[PDB]
Amino acid sequence: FQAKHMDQPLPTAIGLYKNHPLYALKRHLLKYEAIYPETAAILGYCRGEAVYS
DNA sequence: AGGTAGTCACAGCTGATTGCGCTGAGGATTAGACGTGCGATATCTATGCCA
Repeated sequence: FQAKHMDQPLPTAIGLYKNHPLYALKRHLLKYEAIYPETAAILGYCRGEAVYS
């Protein structure tokens, strides 16, 4: 199941990247949660929105 | 027999008493998230325009 569902659909809708840890959009975080640019530079894009692990 | 020290009966000084105030411990007491509603906005394709 993990192998099948590892980034298979490849969604590119802004709403889908929210509350989705597999994508973890920078703008779709919380006040207390924050990205780490050291281990996440770029993994994908959606309407000019970068993806971080 | 004589006078002032010991003894007892009362006076000033001061501490305890009785109203009342104050602290210290002790037990009582709407702001980012999470969504949607509305509104501005990208977005895909029919199809007939005349060269």
